[PDB]
Amino acid sequence: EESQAFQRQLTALIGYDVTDVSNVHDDELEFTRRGLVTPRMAEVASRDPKLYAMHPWVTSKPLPEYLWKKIANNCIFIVIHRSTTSQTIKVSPDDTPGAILQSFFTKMDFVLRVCGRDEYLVGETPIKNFQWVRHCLKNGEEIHVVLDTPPDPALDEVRKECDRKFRVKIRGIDIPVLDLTVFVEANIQHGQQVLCQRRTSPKPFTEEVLWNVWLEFSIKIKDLPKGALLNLQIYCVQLLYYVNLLLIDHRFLLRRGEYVLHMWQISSFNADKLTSATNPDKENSMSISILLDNEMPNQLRKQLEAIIATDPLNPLTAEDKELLWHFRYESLKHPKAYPKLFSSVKWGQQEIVAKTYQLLARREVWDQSALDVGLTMQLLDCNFSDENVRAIAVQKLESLEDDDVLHYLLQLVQAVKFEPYHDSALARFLLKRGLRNKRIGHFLFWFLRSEIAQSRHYQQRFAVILEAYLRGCGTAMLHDFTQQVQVIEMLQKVTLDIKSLKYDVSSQVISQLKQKLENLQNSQLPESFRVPYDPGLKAGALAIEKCKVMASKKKPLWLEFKCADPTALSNETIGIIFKHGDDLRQDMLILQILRIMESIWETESLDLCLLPYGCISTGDKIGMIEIVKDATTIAKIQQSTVGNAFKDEVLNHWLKEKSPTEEKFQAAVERFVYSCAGYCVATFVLGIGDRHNDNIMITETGNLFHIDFGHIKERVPFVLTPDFLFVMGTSKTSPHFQKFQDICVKAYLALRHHTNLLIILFSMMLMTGMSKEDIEYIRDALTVGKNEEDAKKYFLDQIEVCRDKGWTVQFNWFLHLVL
Ligand SMILES: Cc1nc(Nc2cnccn2)cc(-c2c(Nc3cc[nH]n3)nc3cccnn23)n1
Repeated sequence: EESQAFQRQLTALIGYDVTDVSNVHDDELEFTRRGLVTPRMAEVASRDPKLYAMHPWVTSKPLPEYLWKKIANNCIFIVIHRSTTSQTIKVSPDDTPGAILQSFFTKMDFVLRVCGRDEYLVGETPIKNFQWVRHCLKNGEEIHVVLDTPPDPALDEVRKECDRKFRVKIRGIDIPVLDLTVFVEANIQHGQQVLCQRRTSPKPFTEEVLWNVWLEFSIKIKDLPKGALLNLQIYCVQLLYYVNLLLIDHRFLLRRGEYVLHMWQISSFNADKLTSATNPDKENSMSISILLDNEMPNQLRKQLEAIIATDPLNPLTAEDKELLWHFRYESLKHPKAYPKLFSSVKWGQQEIVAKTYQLLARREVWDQSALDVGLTMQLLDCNFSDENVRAIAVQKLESLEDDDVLHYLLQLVQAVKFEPYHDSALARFLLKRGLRNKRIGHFLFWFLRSEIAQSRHYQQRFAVILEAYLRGCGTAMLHDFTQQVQVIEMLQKVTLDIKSLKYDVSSQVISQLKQKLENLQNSQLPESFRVPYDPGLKAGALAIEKCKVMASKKKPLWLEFKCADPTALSNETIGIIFKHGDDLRQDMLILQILRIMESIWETESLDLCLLPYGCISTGDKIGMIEIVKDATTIAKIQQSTVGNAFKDEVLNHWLKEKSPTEEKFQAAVERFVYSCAGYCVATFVLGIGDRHNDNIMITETGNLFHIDFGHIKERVPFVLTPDFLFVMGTSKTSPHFQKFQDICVKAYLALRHHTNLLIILFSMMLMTGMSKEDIEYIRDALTVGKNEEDAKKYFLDQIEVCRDKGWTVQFNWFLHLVL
């Protein structure tokens, strides 16, 4: 009654009913639900109530060199507010909020909260190590803080509670609505690698096809490893339908009995092809019926080290694998060899896997090695099905601080798609970290909710994990999630309703939007809600006056909100775009990679001023986008002076008229040089550089930024046009262009220092977000095998290609958009 009503609340928060049993052939999901109770309760019990409530956002990384240059006399200023009075206090970079509050007690307990945000500066951390402080220093802003009472931890209340050979009988296949022939392929898969394959005889493709054939495999029963899949595929030759079945279940028991599995349709490698889930659509999908009733020389060391040295994508030959295995104990001494070593394992052999587990018992070097995320990511991809192998990776992730978890959270959530079982160390890890920290927990919610909303292949698994999180996140957050979900669902209806009503925005359309938003305001739209892409901000009532439908292809919503926090230092509005038509999952993955690149450059004291805008995918081809204020499209700047032909002088003239002083114009040029170089390198490595200038924007303060990363003859490495080069002062070279080339090289080489990581993140992105030939682009782009000097020239060539191409590519883009 009360418990059943709480389940409906969770179902409304999740967007999927976890109690549903219409689409299962076992109890794995229910076993996982029950299995996650312990790790949930264990973290909820162990977390510090006060620190969990205030969720301080901190880093233990050293402050970069450019930020130390912006602080003089070893002194940082903080303006402390209280009701109607505010005072400035000189604070040393090492001062703890506990010690600073004592200064505002002697010079004439409470807590320091950031003005206009749900962000607190508390706990035993020096203020230099608070993220907000670092953010303020980055943009050159004074830190405004308020002295108020700490939030009550009671608000985070949690509600109480055998030598036989393997064989499979193929009975037949049937489709309600389809003179070609058809056959069934049966594979024993372990980590993408096919252990054994058997086919059936081709029969005429009809509404029902029956075989009643025993398919005897070469691999024995005992030789079957845990996490092995029975891949069943239907070829007409082209593949049409696929479905999977774990041969050994979540209880270590061999699979037996009759199975009627509804299969998936086909639109090379894809994460969706690994799924243990069956198609929920019974009425329309193809289904299959089955029956189960059962020390080393100098030369070799040099060869071994060459194998270990190679990139993650370089494939191992039989020779390479046999060498790695034979010398596994020397291979075990190199953490970088681990992925390649565990790919040399014959997993279809009981005695070998046993030796592999005996090998993992001697993890002295691995355990003691400094954490390499790139390496750790490798062991979590589709190439590895073994629980123990994968577990040693998740162990390495344990030492990541909350700051670093946020950097890899999205990819780590997507990495769950590669897990053979619903319950896994990785899932438990994501559960643990999300429950420990409110910020990780906030983004965990949305990332998991995103896939539930649009992935039939993985919604069931992710729903079990989200229910797990929500059952321990506390009433306070549960309330915050409820206000958020209601808002986006309301505004998605408005987004789709307006799009229905040529690319010209008429009078009658703009009126209808204002009408609907006025009707929602007075109705059931909550007074305030957290911004999904920025949980620090609380948005309030809609500023309908400033709301509009933009003159675009997909006709998105331009929505603006008042800040719910009265302590806000400015009367700025929170701007959000709601859009249907772009695949914002792809945008999410690119932007997250962009934020990883910003962290990579920070290690080498660089700030290339990227603007990776906030973006949350909320469903199928729909979601929200942060509005970057005071920004315009490069094409629109060309339109205002020219019309439809391009002039180099336009961009520099635009920056001048948007500048009040020369002092701020010089800052606008320097910001452009850095930000252009930033996107030039990033887009080239990712293979998303060749772009029309409609999808490239700039702010009034000079900051260039790319948008709309969905779905990506003369070609170009990146967009460096004569109007960009005119801002630098070149038509020839300039002190700004010399600075530009100096930044590009230093940035490109800095990324190349993390080659493996970027390759894995890329590889994973294509498998979870969007062939082998598509992945191999990044190897060439990062010039794997070449030295720094040789690589420095390579990118300097790419820059010279853009100057030799000029407007040609952009001109061709312009013609392409006119049919
Ligand atoms: C990050 C960002 N900032 C924006 N800010 C501004 C600010 N002023 C005027 C116009 N746009 C707009 C957009 C944006 C985006 N962003 C994205 C990102 C992904 N898809 N679309 N799409 C459109 C379409 C029409 C107009 N704007 N717009 N994106």
